Amino acid sequence: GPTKAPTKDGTSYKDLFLELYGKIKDPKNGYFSPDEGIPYHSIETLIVEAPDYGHVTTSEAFSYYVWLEAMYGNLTGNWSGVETAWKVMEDWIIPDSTEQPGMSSYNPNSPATYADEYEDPSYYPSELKFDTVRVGSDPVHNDLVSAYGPNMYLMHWLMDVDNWYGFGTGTRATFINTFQRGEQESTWETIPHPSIEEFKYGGPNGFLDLFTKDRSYAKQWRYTNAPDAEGRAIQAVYWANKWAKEQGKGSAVASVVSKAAKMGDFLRNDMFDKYFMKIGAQDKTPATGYDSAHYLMAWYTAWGGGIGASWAWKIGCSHAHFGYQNPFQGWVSATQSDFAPKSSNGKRDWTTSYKRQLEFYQWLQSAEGGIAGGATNSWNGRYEKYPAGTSTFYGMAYVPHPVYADPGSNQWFGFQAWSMQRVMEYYLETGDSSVKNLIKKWVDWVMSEIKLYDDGTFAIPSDLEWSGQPDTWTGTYTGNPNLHVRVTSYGTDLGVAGSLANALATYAAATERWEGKLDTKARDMAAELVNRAWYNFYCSEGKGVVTEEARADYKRFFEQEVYVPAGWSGTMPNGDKIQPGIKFIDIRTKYRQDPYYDIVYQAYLRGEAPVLNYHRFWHEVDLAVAMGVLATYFPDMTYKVP
Ligand SMILES: OC[C@H]1O[C@@H](O[C@H]2[C@H](O)[C@@H](O)[C@H](O[C@H]3[C@H](O)[C@@H](O)[C@H](O[C@H]4[C@H](O)[C@@H](O)[C@H](O[C@H]5[C@H](O)[C@@H](O)[C@H](O[C@H]6[C@H](O)[C@@H](O)[C@H](O)O[C@@H]6CO)O[C@@H]5CO)O[C@@H]4CO)O[C@@H]3CO)O[C@@H]2CO)[C@H](O)[C@@H](O)[C@@H]1O
Repeated sequence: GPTKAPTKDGTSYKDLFLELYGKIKDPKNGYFSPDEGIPYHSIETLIVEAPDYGHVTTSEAFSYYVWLEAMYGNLTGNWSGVETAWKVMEDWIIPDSTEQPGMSSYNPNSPATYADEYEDPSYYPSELKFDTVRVGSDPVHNDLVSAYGPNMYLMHWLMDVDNWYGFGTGTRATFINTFQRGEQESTWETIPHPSIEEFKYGGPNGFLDLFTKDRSYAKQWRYTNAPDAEGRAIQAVYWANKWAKEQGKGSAVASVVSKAAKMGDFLRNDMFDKYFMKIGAQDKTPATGYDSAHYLMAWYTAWGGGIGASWAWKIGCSHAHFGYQNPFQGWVSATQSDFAPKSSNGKRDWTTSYKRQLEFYQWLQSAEGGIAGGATNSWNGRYEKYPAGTSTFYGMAYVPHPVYADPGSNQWFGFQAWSMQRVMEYYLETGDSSVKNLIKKWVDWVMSEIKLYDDGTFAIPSDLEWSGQPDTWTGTYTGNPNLHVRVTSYGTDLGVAGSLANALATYAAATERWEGKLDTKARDMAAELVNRAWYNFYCSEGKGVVTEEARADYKRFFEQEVYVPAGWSGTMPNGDKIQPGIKFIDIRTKYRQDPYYDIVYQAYLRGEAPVLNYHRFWHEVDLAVAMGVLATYFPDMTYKVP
């Protein structure tokens, strides 16, 4: 576990970042795959939260990988890493032409076939309804195609890097997916499956009839993006471009800038209702134009087609979470010459989008200052009428916990830092005035909740509890006196601490550039967080920083039942039997050979939470980048033991 950093007082944040960078990139540490250089979720394999295995990769991890190299370039002058990062990304996690066969057959007038979402995984599979549901049109596909070709240039969210699930050939990296079955399907209640479905495993129809009930079943591929990964990546490329041109080295990143621009154009797919229904309809009214556009970054876009015969479909998402917005990236593609969309309409849509997102944050801001969850255009996932007294935002209903309820998707304080960091960069770069009150109220709140201790430790909010509703959006912030957030627990999360330090340093930099004076308190708090995360969680084996966490939730390894429909039967690539009655561990039987299996299992027997040490990729990067931000805007600042 953790031991104190030996670091000398007066070490520059530049030098600290260079130390952490070195450790993240050292092949002996094992942050990246040995064969292809893909960044794993974490060094440890036994870990369950969003991904359910440590040696998956996620598009998230890649976005952080790009961010890290951007900062490296800034501090160092060597830009090759940014190119390498983006190469690995397109070689592996972006589906190429050969992996989206006959996407060319996609029809904008009939994007997809409607299906309900339900409040429990037991209700699934969900029935596809070519019957009685007319679906809206896709107003974006044509001008995307016209600029780019038939294919989708987005990152699929999840990939099994060393094929630990077995769905793939030999040891190759394989697209996989998990979440399918509505709001009550946590990480613990899923059935992992390949994205390219060849019936090679599972039941007779592979895994399909587990999730979506069709009249007939055929071999198909499907993908899902998590747009916050794309936002982060393009955001990183903006900085890579800016910093590189300052050095007279813009040519080293021009191709990546171009790819990032394209990527940004495609994120437009994330702006529409799941089935292109009218925003605010409270009904399954198909939409014709941009009437289906909420103009926010929804939870996903997903698309697929047949492997055999050629056909295709695409969905947006009706659900929107504040934690997924990126008004900064929005603003980059809307206004910045080098990131101008090739499409004829992208610049205009993005211009609408970023402003629209900036209003979202404002609408969601509780009376205390933290940002509430979000909003939906399809109540209970089936476009029902909104309950009486439901406050709205351009027609969408307020939801405290968009998409997931176990745990509620806005319980995690991490989103506050992640999401408002972007708003800070936006204020840094525009001096936009309309956003000043949002930012200050949020900073005030966060400053009131950070705990510093005289022994040099720290604590930050971990879990949030929400009550009430925002007032209905009128174009203007009311103060939401009846929307409340309460911090219910605190911890020592290293990525979240890095992320929040970034936000405070960036904000501080922004007050210097645009306001009467530098916000000295925000700047100093950024430095405290970084000092304390590094001093207190240093890894003496040289792997960077390292967490120590009681994972009570790990009892679900052995206690959680995974719904399988009665009568359904099938097998994982290693024989593990998929049938009604199974627990998490039953379909992930290889876990028993994990170095940390004994430890978590013995803690199960004795009825106690096991204690884990984790080096997550993104924890290390969020901390490193925070250091790099201090190095960039406050180059005289200098580490000291806290
Ligand atoms: O016409 C010719 C042939 O057509 C066939 O019929 C087609 C039909 O035309 C077409 O409409 C249909 O497409 C549907 C698919 O069947 C179905 O798979 C798809 O389901 C979606 C589902 O609606 C959606 O909610 C779900 O989203 C998941 C997502 O996959 C998952 O990745 C995501 O996880 C996120 C985590 O929550 C988050 O924490 C993490 O950070 O990021 C992740 C997001 O990146 O969670 C979401 C939900 O929360 O995805 C699935 C797809 O994966 O819906 C389509 C339309 O309804 O396909 C049919 C074929 O199957 C006929 O079969 C044939 O006869 C004809 O010849």
